[PDB]
Amino acid sequence: VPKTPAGPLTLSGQGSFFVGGRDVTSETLSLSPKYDAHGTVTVDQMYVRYQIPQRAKRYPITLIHGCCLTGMTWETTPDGRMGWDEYFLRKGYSTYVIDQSGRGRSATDISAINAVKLGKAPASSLPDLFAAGHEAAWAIFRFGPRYPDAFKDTQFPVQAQAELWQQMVPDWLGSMPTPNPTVANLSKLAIKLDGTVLLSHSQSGIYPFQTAAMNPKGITAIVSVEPGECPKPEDVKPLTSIPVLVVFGDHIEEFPRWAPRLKACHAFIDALNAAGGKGQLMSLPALGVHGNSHMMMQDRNNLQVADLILDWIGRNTA
Amino acid sequence: VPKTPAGPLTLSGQGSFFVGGRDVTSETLSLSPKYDAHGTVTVDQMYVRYQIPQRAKRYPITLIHGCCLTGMTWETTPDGRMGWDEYFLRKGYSTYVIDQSGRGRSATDISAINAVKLGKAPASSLPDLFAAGHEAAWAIFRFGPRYPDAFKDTQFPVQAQAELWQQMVPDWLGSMPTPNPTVANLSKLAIKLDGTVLLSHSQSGIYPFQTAAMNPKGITAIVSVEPGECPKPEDVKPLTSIPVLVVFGDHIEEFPRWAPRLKACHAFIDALNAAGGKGQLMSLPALGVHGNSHMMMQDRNNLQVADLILDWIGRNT
Repeated sequence: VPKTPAGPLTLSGQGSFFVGGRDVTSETLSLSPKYDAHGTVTVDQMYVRYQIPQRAKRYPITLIHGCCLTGMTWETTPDGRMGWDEYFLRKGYSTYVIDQSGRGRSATDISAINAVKLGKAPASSLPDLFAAGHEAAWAIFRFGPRYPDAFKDTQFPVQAQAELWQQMVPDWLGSMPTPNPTVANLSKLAIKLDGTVLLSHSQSGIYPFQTAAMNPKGITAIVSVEPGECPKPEDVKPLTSIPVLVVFGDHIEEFPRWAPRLKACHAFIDALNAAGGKGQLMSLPALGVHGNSHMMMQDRNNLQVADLILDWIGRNTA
Repeated sequence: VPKTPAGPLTLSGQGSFFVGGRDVTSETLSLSPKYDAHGTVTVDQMYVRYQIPQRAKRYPITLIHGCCLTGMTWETTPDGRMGWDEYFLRKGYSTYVIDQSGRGRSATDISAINAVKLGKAPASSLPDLFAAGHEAAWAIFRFGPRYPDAFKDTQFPVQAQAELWQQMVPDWLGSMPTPNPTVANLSKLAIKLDGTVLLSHSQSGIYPFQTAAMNPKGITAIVSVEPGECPKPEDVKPLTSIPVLVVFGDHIEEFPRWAPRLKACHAFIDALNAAGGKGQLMSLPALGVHGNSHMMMQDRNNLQVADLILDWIGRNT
């Protein structure tokens, strides 16, 4: 467990930009005369916020949030502590923190909603949208067996559950293609940067692997935190030159949502190693680190977890 | 026009948090078995990202975007130049950059959309939504007479129009009450900070004034860039102790959307001053600064404009 770094942070640079997007001509952009109903919008683009420390390490880390959340995932924790974005910067890595296509600062297309409101299209054509309620999220994140009872050993700062709920947002995943548009945008970003470590989480767990299969250029390594899906053993050949780290927390066994995902990720990692690649499945409890939730980047020992990941990145980007 | 500050930037502090929110009960959170349809969500909270320079000035600046955009408004310009967030930090001001309630990283509620999809609610229950197309935005922002023709003297980096379109997003304003939930959240933020300058734009132009009418505590000064509405002249009384700066750019008179707004804001400022307040309407062309678009924080002379505003803030704080 590292001491939290104190004092100021100096950055060589910072900024924001977007990757990708497609232009759509719509007839239903507006219900009022203040904004034209017929017009062209850009959709599917990906917001990127970058921060560059002094004398940055060769490969930036791109941080990719999962469901029901935005790039806030990686920023100050719900209880006010340093997050992984700031910690990584303090450790000398440039960071590229995205909002997935159709999430956060990355535009959606509202045309179908307005078409239904205007009586031009049926309710069945509304987009497939969802939001994770507090009670559902408690169990998905493995804070305890069922809301509102927490595991006594959880690392998540459950006293700050209200703040976690504040950062959760509706999810448009189901209304976009698969692979999600973020996947192609991550390839464009990796190529632009000429080498980045892709770090994903949960719903976006599979994204970096899909990006690498589409085009391996610029993908230095992949870190996936509790992915919803790992690649199939049959997907390893295109990945054998990209080191992979998959990280799982605690209280996995008692949740049917999660136990099979850990097992499947082992099948992937083992297949990857057998094919001549380099994969590791880091199960925190096996390292003597207990109680981590699905939101391990926000947990009370989040910097201990970050150090394990950064140590691995340093050994596999060498 | 100032030289663009060079070299690294040092942060004493940085972070993110949310203000506000309300918990609601839904029965339409999901149409799938992966997520429960019945549950509680938090909506109307406001995302806030802050950066604190060393030896920060006493009063932070809170930057509040307008329609069809997010806090990206204030970040790197579309053509890659320093934005006002970074420039203000380099000038010694702590900055708080928000996403309005129901925009960007600030959650919307999808329950009504899903209720309509499930047949539980009529289609009129759908939220009132809009997005500004490229063609519409060109005119709203006053880049030229019609898309994609630019005024010869525009300060906007029109070569980066595709990048500007990338930062534009759907707007849920019309589906929230008025005053928008952002207004009460700005009051909470101002009180938390114990004094901030509120700087708003266009759709949010009126917000700081609505905030101050709700509760003046913590509102040190107000800067409104090309507001869509200014307070009525009859409503100036509650604002007479808060210095106010309203800024307008160029090519106003040829756009019927904008000519009346400049006029109405003069009526407000004059009424405010007549009532004992302190208001200024800064028209850039009257200062010899020509060609600014509605997106003046992203224009090629954006640091010249920033310096005019910061000089005013310094004199009124």
